[PDB]
Amino acid sequence: NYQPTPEDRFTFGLWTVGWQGRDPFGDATRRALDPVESVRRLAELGAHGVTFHDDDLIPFGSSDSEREEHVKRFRQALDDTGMKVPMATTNLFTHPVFKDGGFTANDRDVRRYALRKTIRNIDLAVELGAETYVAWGGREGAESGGAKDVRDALDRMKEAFDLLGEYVTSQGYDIRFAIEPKPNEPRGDILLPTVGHALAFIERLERPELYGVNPEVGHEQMAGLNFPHGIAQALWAGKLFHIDLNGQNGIKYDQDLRFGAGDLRAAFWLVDLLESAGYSGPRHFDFKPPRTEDFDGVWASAAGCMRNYLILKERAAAFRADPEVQEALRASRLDELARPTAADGLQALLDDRSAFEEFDVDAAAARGMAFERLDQLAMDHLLGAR
Amino acid sequence: NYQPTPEDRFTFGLWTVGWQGRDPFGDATRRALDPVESVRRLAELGAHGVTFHDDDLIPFGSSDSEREEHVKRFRQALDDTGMKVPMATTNLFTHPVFKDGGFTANDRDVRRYALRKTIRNIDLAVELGAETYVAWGGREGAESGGAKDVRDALDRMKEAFDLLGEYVTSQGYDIRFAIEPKPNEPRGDILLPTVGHALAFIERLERPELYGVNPEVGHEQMAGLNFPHGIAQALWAGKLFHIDLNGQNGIKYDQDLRFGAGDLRAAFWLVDLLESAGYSGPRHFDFKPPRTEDFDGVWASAAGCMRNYLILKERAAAFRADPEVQEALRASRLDELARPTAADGLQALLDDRSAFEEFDVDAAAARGMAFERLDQLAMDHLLGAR
Amino acid sequence: NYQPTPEDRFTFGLWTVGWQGRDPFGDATRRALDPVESVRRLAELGAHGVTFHDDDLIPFGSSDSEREEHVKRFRQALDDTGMKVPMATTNLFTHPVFKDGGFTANDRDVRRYALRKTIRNIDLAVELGAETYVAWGGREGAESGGAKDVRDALDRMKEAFDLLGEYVTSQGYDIRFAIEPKPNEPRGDILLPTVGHALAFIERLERPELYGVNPEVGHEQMAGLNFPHGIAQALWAGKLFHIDLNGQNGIKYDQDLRFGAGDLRAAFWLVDLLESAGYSGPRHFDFKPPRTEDFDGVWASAAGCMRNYLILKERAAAFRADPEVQEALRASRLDELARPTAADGLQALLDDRSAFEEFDVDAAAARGMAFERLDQLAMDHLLGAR
Amino acid sequence: NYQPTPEDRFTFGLWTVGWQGRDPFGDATRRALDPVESVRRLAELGAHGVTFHDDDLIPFGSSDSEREEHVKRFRQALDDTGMKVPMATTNLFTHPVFKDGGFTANDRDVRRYALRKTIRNIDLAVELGAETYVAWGGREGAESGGAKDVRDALDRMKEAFDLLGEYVTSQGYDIRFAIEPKPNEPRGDILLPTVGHALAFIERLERPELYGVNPEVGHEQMAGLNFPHGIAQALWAGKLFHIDLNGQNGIKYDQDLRFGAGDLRAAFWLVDLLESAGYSGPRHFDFKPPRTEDFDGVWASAAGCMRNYLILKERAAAFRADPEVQEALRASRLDELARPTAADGLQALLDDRSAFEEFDVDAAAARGMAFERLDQLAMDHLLGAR
Ligand SMILES: OC[C@H]1O[C@@H](O)[C@H](O)[C@@H](O)[C@@H]1O
Ligand SMILES: OC[C@H]1O[C@@H](O)[C@H](O)[C@@H](O)[C@@H]1O
Ligand SMILES: OC[C@H]1O[C@@H](O)[C@H](O)[C@@H](O)[C@@H]1O
Ligand SMILES: OC[C@H]1O[C@@H](O)[C@H](O)[C@@H](O)[C@@H]1O
Ligand SMILES: [Mg+2]
Ligand SMILES: [Mg+2]
Ligand SMILES: [Mg+2]
Ligand SMILES: [Mg+2]
Ligand SMILES: [Mn+2]
Ligand SMILES: [Mn+2]
Ligand SMILES: [Mn+2]
Ligand SMILES: [Mn+2]
Repeated sequence: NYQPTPEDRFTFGLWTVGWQGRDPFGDATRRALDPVESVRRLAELGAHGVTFHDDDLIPFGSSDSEREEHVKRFRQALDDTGMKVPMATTNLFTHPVFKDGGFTANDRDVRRYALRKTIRNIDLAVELGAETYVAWGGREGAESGGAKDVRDALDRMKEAFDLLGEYVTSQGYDIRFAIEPKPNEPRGDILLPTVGHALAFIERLERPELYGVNPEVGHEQMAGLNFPHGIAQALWAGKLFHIDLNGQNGIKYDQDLRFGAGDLRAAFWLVDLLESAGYSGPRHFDFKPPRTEDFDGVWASAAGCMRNYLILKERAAAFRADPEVQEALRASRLDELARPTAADGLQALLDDRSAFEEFDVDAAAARGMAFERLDQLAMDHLLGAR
Repeated sequence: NYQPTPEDRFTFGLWTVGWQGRDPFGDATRRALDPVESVRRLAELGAHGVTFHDDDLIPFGSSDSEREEHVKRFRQALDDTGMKVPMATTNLFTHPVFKDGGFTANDRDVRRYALRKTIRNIDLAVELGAETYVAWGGREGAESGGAKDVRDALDRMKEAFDLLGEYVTSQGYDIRFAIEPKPNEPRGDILLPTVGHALAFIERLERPELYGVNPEVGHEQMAGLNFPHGIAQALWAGKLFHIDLNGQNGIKYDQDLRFGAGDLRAAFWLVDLLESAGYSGPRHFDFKPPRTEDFDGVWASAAGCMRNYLILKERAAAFRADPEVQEALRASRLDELARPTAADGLQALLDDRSAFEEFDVDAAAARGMAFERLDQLAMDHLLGAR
Repeated sequence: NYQPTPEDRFTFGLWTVGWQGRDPFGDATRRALDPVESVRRLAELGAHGVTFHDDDLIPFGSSDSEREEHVKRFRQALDDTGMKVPMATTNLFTHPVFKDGGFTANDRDVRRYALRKTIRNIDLAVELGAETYVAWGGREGAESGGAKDVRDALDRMKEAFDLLGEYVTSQGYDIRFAIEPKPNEPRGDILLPTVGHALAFIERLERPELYGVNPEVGHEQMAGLNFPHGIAQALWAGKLFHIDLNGQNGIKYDQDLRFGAGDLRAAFWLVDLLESAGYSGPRHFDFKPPRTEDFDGVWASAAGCMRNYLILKERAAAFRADPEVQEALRASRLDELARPTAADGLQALLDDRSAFEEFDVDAAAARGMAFERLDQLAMDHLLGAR
Repeated sequence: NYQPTPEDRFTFGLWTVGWQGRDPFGDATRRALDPVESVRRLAELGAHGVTFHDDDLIPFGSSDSEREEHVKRFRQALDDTGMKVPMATTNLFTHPVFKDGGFTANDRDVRRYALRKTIRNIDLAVELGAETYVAWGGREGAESGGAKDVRDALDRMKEAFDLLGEYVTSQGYDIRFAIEPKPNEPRGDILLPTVGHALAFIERLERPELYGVNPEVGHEQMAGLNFPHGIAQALWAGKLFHIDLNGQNGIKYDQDLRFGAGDLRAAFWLVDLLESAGYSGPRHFDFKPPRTEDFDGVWASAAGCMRNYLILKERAAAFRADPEVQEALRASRLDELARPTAADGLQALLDDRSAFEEFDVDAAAARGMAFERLDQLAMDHLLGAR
């Protein structure tokens, strides 16, 4: 039952199953994973491919020699499995040099360094087949109000992403960028804290068509926002280039639970949206097997990410396919929602007396929305109780 | 001390000092205010002007006759005081007809009604001198996931705001629009939940130059976001057409405390930003005197809004003017933040070996940001302890 | 399927299905319900009984005459249905007189009034069969720090509940009290904000055995707390006298969605706990049919409360009954958790060298908890995917 | 100005100024501190003393030999400075062995190990002068609902703290225990998540008089609770044995900013309470100099903790001492709050017709609380604007 296959486009970061378990209050509980072993174990679980930070694949400060061997091993692992690399990203957060950010560090030389580090990995990403290069500004932010002039920092961020856009256009690369928003942690407040903020920022960039969002379930939920809604806005904008899936129990530290845990109902409405909107990008899991687990639990947890998506996909598909649900949708006027409000135009609307002077407001007010019955149908389907 | 004057551009909604105290669990504790009395009492407190929902000024369902007398009284009150009306807005939330929204109700006739109601008040707003017409989609949203197709709802919202833009362009009006974001309440999740989401949405509108944001201190804080940061992003985008000021104690129901209460430090960093960025629009207070107060407390609470802004303005101005602070700002490299990261261009950056190959990363990493000393200087100033 | 029967002990407040839909930003969308009609419609849905605030049953300021007719009608409705009244409570929040609280108002005469109002309804509750009298201090609190001396207010609250305890002991009543915690709303912060705070407070009361908690799913979740955990602590303390069930989507205004909505997984772990711990009190639904609904949706929403509990009860029972789950429970050492840590006593523990000097820490550290596999089994069961 | 002296009873954990800056997404930015250097630098800043986890002072797995030298060096540093050690605690969270908790690990041998580790450090704490031994159950909890039977875990926690109580009674030690609550992180939900929960739990212990709370500003605020209120409840209960001070910006990861940052107004109301209630225990700072800082910033940040307390203490003292404030307090009936509600007893209250039958409810309802004017006086004082 619910066995993932490569056509489900499930991908995992190297840093996910590879997470060693060091948290703010704790030492590592698992040994470091050879990226080659992760490629194989993930392929045996049915995954479509893998993603990486530069520093996951090539340890920081590697010689050109050692860099080459690390890439070669990895490429060989991709060969014998067919594993794809749809996305890659830069580690602009771990090293002490980035303690005040990468692209928006107050120190200018750190900003130039960040760009060179990113540009080097773009090349590697493009060679491996990456279609999206993700930017997560984990360190772009502040704990205190005087430490960052946010308008100047937005200048520096626009200038960085404008340079990366100019670079990929000069190389004729096909790769596109996706900003991964996060509201906070490890900075007190992170710039571009939500999907909305990243989407707005992209529109001031020089080549906005090159940039989209990589939203993460848990990150929007850390601001208490509705992740299915934010995704619909990203899709509405045409900017859902990529997506990070995982679990989060409300507003607290970034948990990165396996997808399906955390807000289960939101997970259902999310899968329902991706599937019914025809999202065709990677279903990427940016999660962490809890440090309570050993390696067996790491792989069970990763298997759980895909299984929960597949179960949810089946419940949503049956929900939409149900005639009582289709009848409930009309009863709640979801079909009227898709109708243009005034396709007769402004002037016709201004003269329409049934739109104001003769609008029976109390009759329209007394029409129940029948939202609760529709939602119990969704609940019944989610729980298999139909 | 700290006495507000009209040049401080402090404005209040009729619905603020006029709030009667009915909350979800409680009946009203104060009698309804005559809008004329509010105009006068606010002018006697030093306010610049007032704002209104249509339904604050003209009770719902008024005859053309009674509408005229309500407007005439109001206009006379503005005459004898000089009170301005910089902003007006539509009540698309109180009446039962809007229980599923205005511009994005599933019922199409309610959507057309909402537009006619808005368009009627636009005319009145323009006649009274309003420069901004605010849209707050309080009812645009859902409590459950199946009740609203968010992409279709975004279609309906874009079509509504496109029609309002077409209307004001046809009348040659000067007024501009400002979306007032709110993440939730009274809907479980409200569309365009934050400043970011509203800014992004505006860029898909047909005449984006006509639309900006009216951010509210408390609303961004209900998503746990940094209001001074979101404001800097709005200013960076050129979209801070208007601003709502008040207090909020973290993530919970919309409190609308008087400005200064709630997150005091955020209030300081906010005033510091508006003043140093040269914001020149209204300092509008969308707050509610707590229902524990009588009319004396209503007016003391409103006076508190302006007083706290003025005290904070003086502390921030002294903070910036302090030489130790200017020295602390350089010590934290805030001046380096304003410098272009790579004004020598992409190619020069690619060949700069001091940007990567010869970048001493450990030396840059060991340079402390001196952020804590700068913040204690800000704290010392805020508390008058210098 | 999943049809509730009186033996399921489902109860509803009069104020739940009877909620008219007035919220902070909105007028009522439904007409007021005759309490008699609610008793009948709820009995036809399979409910065990009803609960009430005094002011739900007898309108405020009723003559002794009119009070009598309202009680008589109600008692007749209970007769022809067999509906029980397991719990009643006082409205110490709606009337303007309680704007600063009931038992902890700063005004002493309001405090004495609150007690008389409560004591009058205790009598009525006891006559109707109530076993629990619930106290919700909705108005006990403050928006600002100087407005309430919290230690003095705790004195006044202890003195109130001590008087109610002295009253029920003098009348020889069997009824017991249950404090219903809420962290905020409509006050900025409410005293005894969580289950923990109420449990602690009870231990300083004069007859602690008379007092327990009435925890509400949504209220603990408004503080971001784990409701199943808090319930286990209440059960552990022997104080789960009663329970309020409903849905809440994280930290925001009190939503009071129907049980099952909001945090579905928490709902599952809750039902799993009540059932496996043998809770035998009322399954009380303190929810609100969203104001988008008409009367048909009110009753569908109420039916949804019971249906979701019953579905969840079946999933949890099957989860516990599953041999793979019982094997997973042992694999995660849940059975070792029930074992006394040192039943050999302090001295034996002090001399046990396998407890410290010869404890192989790295071997114990390398034993995975197998928590993820256990949780996917729970997920599989919840979703019917076994 | 505002220079701390030992009589201010300011203490710091070794792990605070000693925090190296490793966070979930980042490597350390500062070198490890010699505990001896920290004792001296803190004494030069005016601190009263220091606190430690066992593993801060003696590195894990130290020989009896090396343990002795580490303790000897430390004791010598305390000698030449006069620095006190008022509190010590056990590290039951860092080592991988504690990944599922200490006292409530599912593995029984880990639970016995935890107790032996705690008991060993109790001895050392008592020898150094510690009056409070703090328990922080950082790892007591779960990420998923099936992983922890919370009632069994409460059994194991009561049995652990009962054994520690039996141990200190057998040795005739004077030291008392203080539970340090935290709602979450690093576990998804931590047992005894708030002050309320810990206070309640203490009352089921065998010798409750030996146990109090060590509340942390930021931890209650991570549940969105009012820290000054929770402290008043702890004081009301007689259980404020100790207190952790720091800053937190709302509901998010545990920030541990320096005291004064985060919720400044709450900091003011906190100092106002500790001082006016006559708290005489340590003012302990459990904070972390942000990893952006070098060693100069570490010490400036620590100096900021004490300075902000001292500034706030002066503002609160002047607030209380102000005659307009004392007049405002009476105007808001804070003096009536301290009066017994019904010292005439139950029967007199039952017969008092001015308490119900002849209570003019509308007159009492129309008396404003004058809370806003009182709060602006507090604000004016806090900002030095009087
Ligand atoms: O940089 C991209 C990735 O970095 C990871 O370390 C973080 O956990 C993710 O939030 C992000 O997707
Ligand atoms: O519609 C504009 C205004 O409506 C008011 O009722 C709400 O309180 C505000 O959020 C908003 O500024
Ligand atoms: O007073 C008891 C009840 O009052 C109701 O109005 C509130 O909604 C509930 O929180 C509470 O259970
Ligand atoms: O164990 C006591 C201390 O441990 C520290 O590591 C944590 O940061 C604190 O929350 C706690 O006060
Ligand atoms: Mg991510
Ligand atoms: Mg507003
Ligand atoms: Mg309730
Ligand atoms: Mg602590
Ligand atoms: Mn994450
Ligand atoms: Mn608001
Ligand atoms: Mn509720
Ligand atoms: Mn902390």
